[PDB]
Amino acid sequence: SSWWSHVEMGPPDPILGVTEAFKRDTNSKKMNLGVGAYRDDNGKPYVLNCVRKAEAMIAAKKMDKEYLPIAGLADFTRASAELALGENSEAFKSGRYVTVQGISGTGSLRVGANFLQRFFKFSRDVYLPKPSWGNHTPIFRDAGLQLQAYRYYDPKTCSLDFTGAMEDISKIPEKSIILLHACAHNPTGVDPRQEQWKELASVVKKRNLLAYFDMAYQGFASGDINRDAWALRHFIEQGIDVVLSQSYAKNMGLYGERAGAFTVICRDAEEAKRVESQLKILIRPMYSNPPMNGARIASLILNTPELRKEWLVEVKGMADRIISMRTQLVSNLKKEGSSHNWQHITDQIGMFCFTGLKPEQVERLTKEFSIYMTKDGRISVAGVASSNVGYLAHAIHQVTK
Amino acid sequence: SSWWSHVEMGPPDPILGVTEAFKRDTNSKKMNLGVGAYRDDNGKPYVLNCVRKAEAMIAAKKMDKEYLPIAGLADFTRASAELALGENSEAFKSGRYVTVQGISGTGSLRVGANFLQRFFKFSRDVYLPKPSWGNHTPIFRDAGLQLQAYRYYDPKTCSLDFTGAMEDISKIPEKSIILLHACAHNPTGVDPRQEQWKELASVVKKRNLLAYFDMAYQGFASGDINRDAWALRHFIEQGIDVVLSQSYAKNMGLYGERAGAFTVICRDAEEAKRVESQLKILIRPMYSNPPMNGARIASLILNTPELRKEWLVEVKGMADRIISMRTQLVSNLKKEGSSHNWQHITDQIGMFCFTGLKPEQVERLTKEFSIYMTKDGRISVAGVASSNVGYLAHAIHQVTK
Ligand SMILES: *Cc1c(COP(=O)(O)O)cnc(C)c1O
Ligand SMILES: *Cc1c(COP(=O)(O)O)cnc(C)c1O
Repeated sequence: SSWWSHVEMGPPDPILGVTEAFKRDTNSKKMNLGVGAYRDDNGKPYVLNCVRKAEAMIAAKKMDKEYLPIAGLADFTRASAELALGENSEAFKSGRYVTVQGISGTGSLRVGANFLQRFFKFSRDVYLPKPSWGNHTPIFRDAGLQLQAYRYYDPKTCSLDFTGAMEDISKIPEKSIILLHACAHNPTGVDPRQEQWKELASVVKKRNLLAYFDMAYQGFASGDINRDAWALRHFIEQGIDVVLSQSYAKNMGLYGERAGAFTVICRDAEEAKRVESQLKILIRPMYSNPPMNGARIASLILNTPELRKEWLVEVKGMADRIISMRTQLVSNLKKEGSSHNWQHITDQIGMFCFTGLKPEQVERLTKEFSIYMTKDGRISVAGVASSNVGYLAHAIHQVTK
Repeated sequence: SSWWSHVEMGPPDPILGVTEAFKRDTNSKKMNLGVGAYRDDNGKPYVLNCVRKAEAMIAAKKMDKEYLPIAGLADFTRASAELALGENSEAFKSGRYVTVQGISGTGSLRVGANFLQRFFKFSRDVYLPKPSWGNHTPIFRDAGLQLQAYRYYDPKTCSLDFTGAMEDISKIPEKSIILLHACAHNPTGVDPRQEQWKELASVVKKRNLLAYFDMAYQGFASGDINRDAWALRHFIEQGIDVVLSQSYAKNMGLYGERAGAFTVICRDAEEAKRVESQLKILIRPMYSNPPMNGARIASLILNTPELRKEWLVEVKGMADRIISMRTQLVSNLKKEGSSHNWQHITDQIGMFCFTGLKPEQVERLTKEFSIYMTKDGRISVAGVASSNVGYLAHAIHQVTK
């Protein structure tokens, strides 16, 4: 019947827009700098070698497809917490942590979000940085929480507005919830330094806030997995009990397999067992049990010395390629005879880059060079390759000189 | 910190409670009739043959791990809609339907539930049969819907309470939501007959109710995929635009891979396009995109004539196995000299069977014969084997004589 007559067509996605437009375009010189996934030097999706190995191993075993437990694969969840906290870490050693398998980063974030909605009696506000990953808004909003914001990115220098963020944090009502990106901020690429994180911790500790870490790029950011979780660790060390979402989408390139986790740092193991129980009660009516393929794969790798050694080599290779590209892009702009400062492009970490380009410059980049990106000036370094970085440098100079 | 000091231990689950207990038992003759997943004549998990074929094909192809669209894998949703509606189905040829991939049946039901909450303006009430799958309550409840019920199962005869149901349904306020199991009712095993379905459909049309079909056993119930979907079809042919949830967990044995779909029948292809945009919007903030493994396999099977042909043979194979055990259970009861009426056991369809045993009888079975089942009298037919059906019939005789 006419049950759905009142349902309107939802707005379009800009990003998707960017991609379709890239598709039509008949310039063979076209570049898609909108891509939100890694790409190798040949502009192709990259399936890691340790992943193909883990896969063949699973195959070789004729494993069943039986339902996994609500909280996920135990070998997987433990390994995840281990990867985040560190092996000789107090939180880990004493087991006061609770880790659940989620549907990649997103579902992990979502589950935590609904956890807070249900049990965090202290507040309803979630502080997100300006700007933050697009999906962050509706996630917390649909879970039924309210959104607020703290200054983070600085448009004048395309770096961190330390002054502005401290000021804002110093003013957040005690017991509020603050969301922090562990590394490789998305979408700017701007991450605080160590001294700056020390400061941020003190104050977060001070005003007694609940820190919610979104760790979607451990290993993939600097190529060092310890280095990448420094901020998260420092926070716990300082006695701050965080909450965290992990995703294996990028670091292991497990994109569509959906492997991730959500962890809660509790006072002790007792309480952790309590928290785990409510987490299961919350998860069951959402999807019952999580998808097994991706967890099995990540598990084998973290838990099998030979594959893990190899994994570390590969992730480092991915970060190295991106870093090189950033590197090459600046050096080519100097070579084109650009007189503007482009250090931010190398100061920035991870897959995304806030170029600082204005909307009119971006329109021109599109129309004249067939370089497709979002109007915010953001670029996905993954779309850059040895074979096109020159051209790209060339076009930037041209729309900016 | 003490953030979670007020979070209490969640209450223990009973099903989990019986297998746990079943595990600790030393009786060599013990049986687990609490299992919610198919088992072979050997009490082992069964990864279908076609499934194994599908996986190596997938492996030979060297496919990537790139994200799937938010709505899922196109060949999987198309294929999935075809199987339910039927190939020369008006509704299917006309394109007036919308199918989205979910995280198995549970995930699909949840997405459905959440869509109803958002856009079904006519009512927040959801009518569940008495009884229904345990997970159905929290599903609708966490979504934000109110729960109601209708009579369905006659405890006096262990069959359908057709009168109580019709009476009850007649009375449901127009435009309310009614949840229906397509076939193989869980947990009773009680399904209406074709004639009773026409009658139910005629009242459902009348009252202008929104029917929500939960289809988690197509092909798995009778062993015939058309027959198992007759009711869903009849309602549509009756001009009833339903909503549906599908699961590939049992019919394909995809359990832990989590493959399923949610479908909405709309007035026309134009209206569907609109309903599809709102589902994507609701989905992104839940888990971004679905898990690829299960869908890949399932699509390949549905899509390759040669594997579909084998799948059919295999699923008949499974339903046949369950029919046989019910038949055997009955006949062995007769021959032990049991005088109770056990016809319900054969009249019932599916992997679950409401035996009519009383808690005190169930208790004897456990302590004395090591037969583990739930106190409500529900037995999972998958846990019965050609080599224990004999032991089962005798024990039931001893506890009921
Ligand atoms: C990629 C990303 C995630 C998680 O993505 P998934 O594919 O769901 O694992 C979470 N947060 C940020 C900031 C991301 O960039
Ligand atoms: C099995 C089942 C489902 C779906 O199970 P999933 O594992 O989530 O696919 C839904 N409804 C009923 C009544 C079932 O028995």
